[PDB]
Amino acid sequence: ASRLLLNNGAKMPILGLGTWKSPPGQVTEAVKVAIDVGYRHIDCAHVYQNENEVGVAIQEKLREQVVKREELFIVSKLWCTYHEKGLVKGACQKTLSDLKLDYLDLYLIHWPTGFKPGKEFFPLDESGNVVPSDTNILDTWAAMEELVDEGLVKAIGISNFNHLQVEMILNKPGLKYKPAVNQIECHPYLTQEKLIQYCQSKGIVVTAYSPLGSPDRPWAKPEDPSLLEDPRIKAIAAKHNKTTAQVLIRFPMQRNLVVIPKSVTPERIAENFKVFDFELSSQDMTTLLSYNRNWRVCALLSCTSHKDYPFHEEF
Ligand SMILES: NC(=O)c1ccc[n+]([C@@H]2O[C@H](COP(=O)([O-])OP(=O)(O)OC[C@H]3O[C@@H](n4cnc5c(N)ncnc54)[C@H](OP(=O)(O)O)[C@@H]3O)[C@@H](O)[C@H]2O)c1
Ligand SMILES: O=C(O)Cc1ccccc1O
Repeated sequence: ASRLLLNNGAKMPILGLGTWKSPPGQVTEAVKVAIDVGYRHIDCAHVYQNENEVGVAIQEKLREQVVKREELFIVSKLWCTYHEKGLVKGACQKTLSDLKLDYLDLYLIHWPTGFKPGKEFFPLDESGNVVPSDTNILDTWAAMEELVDEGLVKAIGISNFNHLQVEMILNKPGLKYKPAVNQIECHPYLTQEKLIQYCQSKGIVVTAYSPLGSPDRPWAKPEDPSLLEDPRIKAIAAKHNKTTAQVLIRFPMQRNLVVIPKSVTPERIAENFKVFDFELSSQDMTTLLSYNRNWRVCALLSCTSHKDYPFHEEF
């Protein structure tokens, strides 16, 4: 069941189900199976274009008395086109209506980069590059703070923020709510030891996304590395009578991180849950950390020139 304590007093399930790339015609079933198997944490976002169909699953399990609403921990994220002051509440309410809830447990700023408002998720000019908003991180944070005061979200957080951008929020004049969570990419090829040590020293919980290396990302190449097929990680799995996927989900848990693997496959959803009944040794852990290559799945390469692009700093 286990769970980590956030700085608002709530408890967050250390395992959750991810839904980026989960088709609208498969995800309702995937979330229904997850909840049956014992998942109590769903990771969502407006930009995934499937929050209505995730919502259908959640409502069905609530009607069925499988879970009560307080048992679930539902996360969504504010997309970059909604960073302006007067648009943050509207974006939150559209996500709440699609999911058919009256509050979210955790709401994140998806990326620190603000885009020009519009229907397009990545708005372009006549030259073909992304158009930025003139908004900043601190104003967007003040808008996220008033959602807490209004009762729409219980906790607020951030995603893909480097340590200097988190610093900016922690040092903000009149800061009312600290970020509860920083959701970042993390796996054996991108171990993030400095950003994790920094967040954990300030009482911010880390969530690890793309824990299996995201083999189904639409920009995948044949000569890219594959975590699931790494012989060295295959060896560690075989020693424990577990799968490679189970080892990759266990690894962040023993670093005190929340982990959110995605699957629409009922047998893999079940497999990803059976991770609470074994331990990686400190030797296994230190070996898995040594596999760091500084390789990113999610690099937001179209915004490399944005004033708030997060990945120019070391951590
Ligand atoms: N904050 C952000 O900016 C951000 C960015 C990226 C990701 N995330 C979140 O983190 C979640 C997880 O990361 P991700 O979706 O990039 O990738 P992932 O969880 O690392 O991997 C998903 C892929 O692995 C496959 N898989 C799942 N279980 C497996 C198993 N036991 N054996 C073999 N293959 C397995 C899935 O296939 P099937 O589905 O076909 O089973 C799918 O192809 C996302 O869905 C999203 O919720 C957030
Ligand atoms: O940031 C994420 O969660 C992954 C994602 C989803 C849709 C478009 C771009 C993109 O990087």
